[PDB]
Amino acid sequence: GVDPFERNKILGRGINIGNALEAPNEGDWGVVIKDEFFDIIKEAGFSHVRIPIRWSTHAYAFPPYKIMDRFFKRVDEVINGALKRGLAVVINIHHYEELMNDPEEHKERFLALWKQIADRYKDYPETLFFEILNEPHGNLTPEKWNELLEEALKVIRSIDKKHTIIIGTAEWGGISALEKLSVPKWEKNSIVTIHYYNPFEFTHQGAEWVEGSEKWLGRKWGSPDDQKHLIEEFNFIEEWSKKNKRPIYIGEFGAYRKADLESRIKWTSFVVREMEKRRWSWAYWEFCSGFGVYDTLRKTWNKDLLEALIG
Repeated sequence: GVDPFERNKILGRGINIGNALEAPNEGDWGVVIKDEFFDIIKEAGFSHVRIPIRWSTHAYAFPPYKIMDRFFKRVDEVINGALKRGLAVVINIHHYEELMNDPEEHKERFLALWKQIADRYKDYPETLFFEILNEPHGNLTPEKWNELLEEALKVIRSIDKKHTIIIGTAEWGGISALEKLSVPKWEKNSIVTIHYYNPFEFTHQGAEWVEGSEKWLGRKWGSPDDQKHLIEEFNFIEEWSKKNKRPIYIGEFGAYRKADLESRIKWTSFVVREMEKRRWSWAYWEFCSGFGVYDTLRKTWNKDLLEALIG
């Protein structure tokens, strides 16, 4: 009889170790998760780490869709590395693109991946959280996601009743389809996650993977209007949280390094203040890459950005 709001409180402040295991091969996008990263993160004050994992590229495409031994092993090493420092850990299925493009064709493989993950970690500590699917979008519409997520809940709950499950929104995981999200009433131990990157043109200016983002380079953030618009979107998330009685986790939020530094600090610091006012848990995107707050080579945090997060 777990209290999902207490689990959310336990999750608390976190950071994403991105551009690592969610790439095709860990290291491909710049980050290889070193076990030493966990000492660095816990010592700076964080409560948890979120670990994006592209399981779909490390499991057979044919039944029984088995996850490859070596990769499962690597994920184990990362999860335990985090747990050894007393960090809570969030794992998910990240970048399963074929599922987004043809959900019915991939549904059973997707559900088979969760049966295997749950099976593997059902006895791990209460501080391990299962995030169903990162940023549903495309043909996996909001309407479809409500049914798919319930099917995922069922496979997981038939194996594990101890761990809190984290459920995102469709249309890329932001607030645009929050209004359409429904979590089944029978499920009692889940947190709803939203990725907050608004204004998108500010946070993703110049991101090489976003078509036409170059046009937003130079954009700043910090006006009272900028702040009021953010407050109104958080008030929208919050009233939805109260009407649906589900805890809130802002699983990603961050501004790309190409954005001018002062704006990045102001935006990050304001978002943190406003999420804390609402008692939400959250995870900064991300630890040491294109949106990084820690330089792993020089072994140094951007102190002001870290201040924004933990201060």
